[PDB]
Amino acid sequence: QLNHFSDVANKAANAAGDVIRKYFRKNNFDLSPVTIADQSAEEAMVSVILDNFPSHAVYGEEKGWRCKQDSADYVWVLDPIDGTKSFITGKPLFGTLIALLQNGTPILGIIDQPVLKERWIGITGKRTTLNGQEVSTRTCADLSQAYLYTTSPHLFSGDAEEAFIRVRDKVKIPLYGCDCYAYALLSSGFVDLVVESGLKPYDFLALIPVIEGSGGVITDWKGHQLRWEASPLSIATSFNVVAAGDKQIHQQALDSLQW
Amino acid sequence: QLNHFSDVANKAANAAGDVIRKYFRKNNFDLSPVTIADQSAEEAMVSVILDNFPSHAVYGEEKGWRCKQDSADYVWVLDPIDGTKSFITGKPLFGTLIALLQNGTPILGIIDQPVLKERWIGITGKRTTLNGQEVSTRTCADLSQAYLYTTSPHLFSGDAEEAFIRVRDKVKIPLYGCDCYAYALLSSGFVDLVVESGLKPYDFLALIPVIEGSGGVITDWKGHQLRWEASPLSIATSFNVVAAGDKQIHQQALDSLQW
Ligand SMILES: N[C@H](CO)Cc1c[nH]c[nH+]1
Ligand SMILES: N[C@H](CO)Cc1c[nH]c[nH+]1
Ligand SMILES: [Cl-]
Ligand SMILES: [Cl-]
Repeated sequence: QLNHFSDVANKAANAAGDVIRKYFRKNNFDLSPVTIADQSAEEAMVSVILDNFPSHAVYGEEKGWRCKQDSADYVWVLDPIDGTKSFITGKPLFGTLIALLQNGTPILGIIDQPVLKERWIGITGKRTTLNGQEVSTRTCADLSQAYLYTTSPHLFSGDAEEAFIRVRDKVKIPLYGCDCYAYALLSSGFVDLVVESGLKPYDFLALIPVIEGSGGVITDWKGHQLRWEASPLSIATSFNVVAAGDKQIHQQALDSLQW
Repeated sequence: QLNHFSDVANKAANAAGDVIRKYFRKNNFDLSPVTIADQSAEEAMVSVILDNFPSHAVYGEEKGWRCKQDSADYVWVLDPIDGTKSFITGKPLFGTLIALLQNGTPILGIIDQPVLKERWIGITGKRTTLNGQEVSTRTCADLSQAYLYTTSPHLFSGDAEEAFIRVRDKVKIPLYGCDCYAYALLSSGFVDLVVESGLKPYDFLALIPVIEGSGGVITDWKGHQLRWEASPLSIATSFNVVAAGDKQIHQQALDSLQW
């Protein structure tokens, strides 16, 4: 069953990537391609998921929870295009995110960059892979040595901005720009810390098996389990995320955030 | 002669890309690959340039001006890896920059992304191309509608920070992260404005023919010609750059910068 879930997840990603490639870089003139692409890619992923698993649920931004039954043990939580600003501006560092949750816990995550043809797959029980090769996070001696990413300086509001700044000022260097891709880099051992505020569950659940299966750590800003039980009544509110390659760095970050 | 300059520039870029690909993503463990790569790639570019053009000069960050004669009409100004933070962190949006200057004016520029296999070529007299296909900037109705990039919020010091903020607050959205790649996106019509402070000449001269040959505008923050006459005594100081797809946007930006 678990290899069947992986095979179907890969089929979904293959379909989404062809759709997305059709619309990327079409907008260089003075519904938009990104909206069509998101919708069409989601439909292509859902269609193959539900053909293979009619008892499963799906969850996406626009349509919410959908299931032919009142309830489901298995829920696919999808974002065809995480990083729509990158997509719209022609930058190939957006990703397609696919998570499969069993009783609310992610058991499979994919980060797919269809232009670069890079696919990270996290599966509970397995080491994370990139294009079929195992990857690992790296150690990092101290927060002062850590390479930090976040999408944008402007995506922190209120007290979260002050907390971010506390961590930001302590790392080796803060870098910006690319949504889920930074977490993929962390999982491959090229980034030490990612700290973001205001992620919806379809933009973080796929990250969890990827990072954890690479040896990293990902929690909310209090260090609690990042969790969202997709259900008919779950609310897609936004969460604060901190991911690290090294658990000691993670703790240092938590101590600076003071959330 | 001009097609010979283009052929040799492409040979140089082909050599640099193979060198860089050898060292990219080797640093996922707990002289570095980026330093070796930069040095080796520069040497590979210089070696083919000077074999083809022994009367020419070359200019690079580490070695400065080099020429077998006291003077040269033609000077190649190179940066093997613009975006070393991206390179070090495994992000494939650094670029190799090659500029050829005749009497101090760029006549050829290349932006090469060797992982993505994307090459923008600007040649005076020709429309800019990406992988051999002509590209163009796009129009933009007003600064309020403009997509803006800059590498980092932290790369503005002093009065330049205040000037940046004046423009930043007026655009549709400010985005971050990727060095020369944003200028390539502008030249292809996917970005409207790029505003940066503190670029060395080896990181902007190649941009000029690329952007101008796409229909865009690139100047210093006073709207003056961005120029650096590479010579035995030229100082590689840093410059402020503003590039736009549309000349009306460019003017609006200048008016906000108030430099
Ligand atoms: N990838 C996320 C959704 O586009 C970016 C983000 C960061 N913080 C809040 N939102
Ligand atoms: N690509 C440039 C050199 O890495 C980035 C930069 C922006 N402003 C100052 N420096
Ligand atoms: Cl089923
Ligand atoms: Cl010669």
